[PDB]
Amino acid sequence: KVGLLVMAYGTPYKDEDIERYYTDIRHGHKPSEEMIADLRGRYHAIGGLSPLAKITEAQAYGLEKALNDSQDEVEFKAYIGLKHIEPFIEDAVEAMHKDGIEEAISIVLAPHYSSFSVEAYNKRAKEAADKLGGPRINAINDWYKQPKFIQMWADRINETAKQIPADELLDTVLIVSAHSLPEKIKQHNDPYPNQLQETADFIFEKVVVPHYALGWQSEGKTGEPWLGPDVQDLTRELYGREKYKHFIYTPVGFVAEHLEVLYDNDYECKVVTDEVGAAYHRPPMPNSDPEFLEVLRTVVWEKYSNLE
Ligand SMILES: CC1=C(CCC(=O)O)c2cc3nc(cc4[nH]c(cc5[nH]c(cc1n2)c(C)c5CCC(=O)O)c(CCC(=O)O)c4C)C(CCC(=O)O)=C3C
Ligand SMILES: [Ca+2]
Repeated sequence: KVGLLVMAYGTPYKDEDIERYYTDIRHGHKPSEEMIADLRGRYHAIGGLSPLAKITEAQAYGLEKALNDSQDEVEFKAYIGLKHIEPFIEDAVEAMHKDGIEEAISIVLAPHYSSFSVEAYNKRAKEAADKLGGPRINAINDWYKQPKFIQMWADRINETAKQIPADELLDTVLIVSAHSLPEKIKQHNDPYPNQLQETADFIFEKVVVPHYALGWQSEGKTGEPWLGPDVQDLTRELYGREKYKHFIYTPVGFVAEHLEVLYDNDYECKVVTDEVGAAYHRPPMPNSDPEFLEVLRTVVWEKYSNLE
């Protein structure tokens, strides 16, 4: 078999897990009671917990099945490795090794590369495999250039746009976003900001929406500048300059409904559109839609074919 190491951020399974999860995010430094209360309040606002654990499972095992149903050159076996709760990246590599997996392909459920995200997933996976003696991990770094990925988002955007009155489409803007990172990554030409711009450009040329902008969301609690503009601020700025009637938010750096979409878009961006008198749109996330499982199947199968 070939191991398929499918990686993602992780989410609390239970309300009681929030403290240890947030501590892991903060590199072992326990957050304060006020920080914990803020995060717990956001989870409460979206219904109590996030759907990300179930979606991530459906993505990983749906990918495994799409691959195995489409060819008989190899058998893939999926192992889920999460960044900040069990099963951790290291636990997934240990499981492959214990099962006798000799070779693996890895994919992060985030289509863009950065030094804070995919690089860190890959370093941890490689370091765990090195200590164990295997498996050899063949990492996919990014996959936003996949045409089926771009077309999936364009199709969702066009479906939403077709329900906007034709006389208001000229007053509609597409806001393309991803998770913000510290601005300092630009100092060393990290590819992440340019990958998001390329993604926005590729999508724009396949949709009927005539206006678009790139923003960022979910910047952390630090004392340094992060990539912007923030999507809330950008919404205000664009309404100020152009008086758009419809804002369509596609946080294409993410692949699932989770806290950073359900709260940071569907609550925080809608607060702004409500304040200025515009309509809020946020198309369905890829989740485990068959189209999205086909994107991932294409990516992994191309990777496997290029290794051989
Ligand atoms: C680049 C990136 C992605 C995208 C790529 C990938 O998918 O890996 C991502 C995804 C996610 N981030 C998530 C959650 C959180 N991220 C946080 C904090 C942070 N994220 C960061 C980066 C990223 N994060 C960074 C540099 C910090 C600051 C750390 C610090 O402060 O030193 C915090 C702490 C509180 C806060 O900052 O709001 C939380 C709760 C969830 C799960 C949501 C759920 O449970 O549904 C998901 C999918
Ligand atoms: Ca925030």
